[PDB]
Amino acid sequence: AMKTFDFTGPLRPGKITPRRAVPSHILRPDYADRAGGVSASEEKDRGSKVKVYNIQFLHDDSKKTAEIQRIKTVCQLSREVLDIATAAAKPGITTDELDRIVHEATVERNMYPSPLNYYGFPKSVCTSVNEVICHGIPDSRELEEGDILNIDVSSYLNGFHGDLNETVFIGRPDDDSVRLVHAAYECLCAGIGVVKPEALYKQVGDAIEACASQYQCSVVRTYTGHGVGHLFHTSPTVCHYANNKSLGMMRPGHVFTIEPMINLGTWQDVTWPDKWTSTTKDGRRSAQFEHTMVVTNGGVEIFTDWVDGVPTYQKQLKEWGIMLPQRK
Amino acid sequence: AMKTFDFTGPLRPGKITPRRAVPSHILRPDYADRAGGVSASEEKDRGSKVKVYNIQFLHDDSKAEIQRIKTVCQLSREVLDIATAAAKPGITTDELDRIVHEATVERNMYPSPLNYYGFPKSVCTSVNEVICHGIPDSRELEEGDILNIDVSSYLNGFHGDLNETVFIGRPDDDSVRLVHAAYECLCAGIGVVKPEALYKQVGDAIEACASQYQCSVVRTYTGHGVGHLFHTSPTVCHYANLGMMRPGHVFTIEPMINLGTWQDVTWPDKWTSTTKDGRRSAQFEHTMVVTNGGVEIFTDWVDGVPTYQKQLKEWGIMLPQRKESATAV
Ligand SMILES: [Zn+2]
Ligand SMILES: [Zn+2]
Ligand SMILES: [Zn+2]
Ligand SMILES: [Zn+2]
Repeated sequence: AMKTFDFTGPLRPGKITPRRAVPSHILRPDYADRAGGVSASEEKDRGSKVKVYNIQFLHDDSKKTAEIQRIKTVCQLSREVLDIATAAAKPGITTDELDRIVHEATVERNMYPSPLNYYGFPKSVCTSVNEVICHGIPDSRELEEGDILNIDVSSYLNGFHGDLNETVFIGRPDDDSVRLVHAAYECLCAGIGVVKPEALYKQVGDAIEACASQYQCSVVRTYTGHGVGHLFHTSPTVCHYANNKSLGMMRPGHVFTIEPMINLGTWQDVTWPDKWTSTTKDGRRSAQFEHTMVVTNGGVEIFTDWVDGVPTYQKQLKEWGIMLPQRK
Repeated sequence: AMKTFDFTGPLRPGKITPRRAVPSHILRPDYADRAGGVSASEEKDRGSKVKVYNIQFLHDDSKAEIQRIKTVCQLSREVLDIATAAAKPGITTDELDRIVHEATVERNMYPSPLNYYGFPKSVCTSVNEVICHGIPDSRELEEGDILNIDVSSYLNGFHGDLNETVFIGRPDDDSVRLVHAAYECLCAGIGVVKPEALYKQVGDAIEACASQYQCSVVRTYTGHGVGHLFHTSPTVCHYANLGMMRPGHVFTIEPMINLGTWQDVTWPDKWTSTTKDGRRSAQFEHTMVVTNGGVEIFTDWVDGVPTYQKQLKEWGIMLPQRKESATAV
């Protein structure tokens, strides 16, 4: 049957061009070369218990071959890639041009861009504009003054993935977009604040939703954080909303992302005919930030921090002298 | 991010076998070998006016575009018949995919669904609460199930498109009224097709007929133009309330009818659509042309008896009658 779809906001898809080639010498994850992009290892793993990584050498960065250190390495390299991409994002630049830059910076580092052909995703990075919640496909649309853009980078290197994302302003933002982007970052911080040994995974969402409500925003329910490591998506499932069904306790050596998607209107999402792009059902803007982290002996260590710990959108607001919105 | 999904009924995806190859000599549509299965012809066409085909040679089985369409439609009926014959309890939908693929290649045609926008199989096998676009999998068909097989074939530059729902083992009362309502809805829709009729009147008839069996109509998925392209204009909505029919318009009417709510959700595989409430869904489809005088379907059964009816008569099961806007006291 033929599918019909009505758009819920002003955004429309641009043209999508072919996916970029990865140099021969770069090692591929198992879904890279398969038509349809199914990951056999993920299909095999799904449902199984959360992995406990060995963190014996978490704090000896000379131990480069340790699983947890390979995760740290690919995460730090992915931060280099994401900072290149955000620096290039400006009014008049297409998201496909950002895909060129992320793809080339990733392969320059001898890494494979994880999104590329992942279950058939057709580009090397997700670029999500305005009402797009997540999984926007890089296309020929020029970014416009006043837009917000999330770039979600993930890379695969020596058998391990790293994953991170952030939202930045494209030109000077309006008040609602400032409130939304800051709310999304505060929500990431609220979630991470829960992380420590013996915390319950379900508490992450209680904390995020509490924070979101203080900025009059809602929390996306369909999409979640995830374990990441040898696999791109694995357990645990990390729900971002309150009173959720998440089972399980955090333990030292658990590796996962927290990546809340926060909306100015209702929490509900819809999917574009491309089968990937998710937007808000009411067409209002959505923003997201993401870190990969490990539960440590005493707390939590993020591997995907900004170089000075200051998020790029805050640097933009400080440059413009625009104030951070206050909680209610 | 990671996507979560709550299954709405009892069905679950099975394992999905590797992708089948098509013999070297068979002609392929543009999307066949392309990563992601995009079709450039469909992309270039989107928005353009409905194509009027030349019907001068419509009944000249010796003389052509309309006849190429008729041919692939008739051969596609054969394939669907071979496929419905094989559909028994214990048989897997992947086994059926094998049979359709082989039967289609056997006739030197390309199976249209294969790699269509990345669809992994050569045929859609939709079971029970699945509205459409079911992917053939490891699951064995079970006693009491209903199965829709949706066949589309590509041959000499044209697609033909048809589907029907059959029973797997002996059907309960509810599946009986559903499958029959779905078929009756197709007839109701076909019964509006003639020159100068409005495309919108199709859903008027379908929904009216659907009500009479205590059934709702799927709003998200529609009939479509078919021919050079797999999906093209017109868009043919199946529910109540743009364009007018004209001789030489070739399209499908393919009402998807549900026992519960009209609403649909989509599985993580990105294709399989089930009802939101998990209740059962059923569908029938013909390809047709608007003739000089009315309509003509190219995908009819060999004798015009729907396979599900033959199954019912052979099992001796009564056809549920319709039911009853106005009252007087
Ligand atoms: Zn169709
Ligand atoms: Zn990510
Ligand atoms: Zn992630
Ligand atoms: Zn069909």
